[PDB]
Amino acid sequence: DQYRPAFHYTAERNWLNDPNGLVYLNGTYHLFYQHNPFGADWGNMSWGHATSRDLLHWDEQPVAIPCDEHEAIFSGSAVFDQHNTSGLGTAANPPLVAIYTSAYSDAAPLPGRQAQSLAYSLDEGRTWTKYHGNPVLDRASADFRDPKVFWYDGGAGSYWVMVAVEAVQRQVVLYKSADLKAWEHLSTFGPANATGGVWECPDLFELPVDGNPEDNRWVLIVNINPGGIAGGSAGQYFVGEFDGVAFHSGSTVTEGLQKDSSRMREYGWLDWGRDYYAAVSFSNVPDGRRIMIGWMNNWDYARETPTGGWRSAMSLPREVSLTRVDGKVMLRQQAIDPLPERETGHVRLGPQPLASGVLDVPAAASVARIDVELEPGAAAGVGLVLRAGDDERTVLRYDTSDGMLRLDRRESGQVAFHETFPSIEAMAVPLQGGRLRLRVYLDRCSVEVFAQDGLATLTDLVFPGEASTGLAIFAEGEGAHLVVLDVVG
Repeated sequence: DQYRPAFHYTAERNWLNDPNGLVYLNGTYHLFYQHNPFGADWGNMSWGHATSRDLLHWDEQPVAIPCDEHEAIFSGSAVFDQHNTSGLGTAANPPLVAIYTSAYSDAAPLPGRQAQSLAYSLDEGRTWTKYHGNPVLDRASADFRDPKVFWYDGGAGSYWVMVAVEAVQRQVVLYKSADLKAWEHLSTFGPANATGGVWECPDLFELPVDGNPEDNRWVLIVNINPGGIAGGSAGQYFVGEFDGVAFHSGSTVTEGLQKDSSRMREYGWLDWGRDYYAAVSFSNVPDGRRIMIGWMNNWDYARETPTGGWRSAMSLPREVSLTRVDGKVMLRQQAIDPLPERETGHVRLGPQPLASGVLDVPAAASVARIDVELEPGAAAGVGLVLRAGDDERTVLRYDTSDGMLRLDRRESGQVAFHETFPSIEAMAVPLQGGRLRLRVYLDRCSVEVFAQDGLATLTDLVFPGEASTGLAIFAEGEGAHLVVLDVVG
């Protein structure tokens, strides 16, 4: 089990995909997820479930919502219905409610539809019951899915809002309800920005800009498959305002279906790597704190990823916020860190000039957090060599000629299991004060790069050998400096 992540969630056995139902209640974070309880391929979709107190150390639970002969249990969300608006619990014992897509089989009364359904728990997520009146919302569509529900209060009213997709239409549909059961259509958003795949797994939430509670925007999350900047599945976002009925985007670059690929780098990407999909947020987290987690794989090749009895991991969870630099509001995302100082050993390389060539770091690193600050200066390139062994390495390179940071995994290890796997992922990263700050998480099958304190992220799976633990800094040309490198494992 050489690829088992040490600090990313996996099921002990079997397949997972999209995170679902993310909710905090009474001190416990609940992670649900698309899961095949019966094998390592996609199928028999059911909501798996894990719990934690800290978003980092998870206890895998029984399945929460099982498939049956009539329905597979596709993606969705959960809310704490504290005042029992749904009537599914009582005032003294209010329900935790999952809103999920039923994908009906040929045996069901409404075969072939995807429609929205409820399940609920009266014991803080230990046991679950499907609502007898499912489905609660049906558009007679095979592709109406992935409801994300939140409470809204404003001039229009005070009610639950659902954001869901008509996936094939590449649109988000918004609905309201007083009780989670009877829903009324509000509006339809899109298509806009990235549209070269089906839209999936949306979310919609309000965030302050640069910590000013008077200056908020709404963020609409839309996942897409394929059609991502790096090839295959990805997440995008829009920044704007929600009036209680419709979302008004202030960051639309192209309206309608794309006409070509020419504006792709201008769309709002959640990540610039291959393996960050279906990211959505936690409900019921106090004081507006916004936490997301993604499925750390890509539909291009997830089935072939060579992990044996289990398939796929989740990303690190991220705290998401808004920031303005040079007048444009954009998302900032930083991992919730799994490697504290007290528990981990630490190696520092202090400030020094970098010669043209490779500087080895005296630390084997495969389960580690690397913080590095580089001043590229006049050099042509600077970066890190990650997960290096005799015939393997993953190269993270900042190119001063074009200002792009790239992760090249073409020689990273096992890559032949799918022709779409080897790749080089690029993102523009302006220097600040002439410097580049990177926080890089290495786990047994993954690299997560957070650049410039979360302005740009890049998440790629890798499958290196167990002996491929070498770490190095490199420069191409003279003139670069190392400000500091810290590695913790």
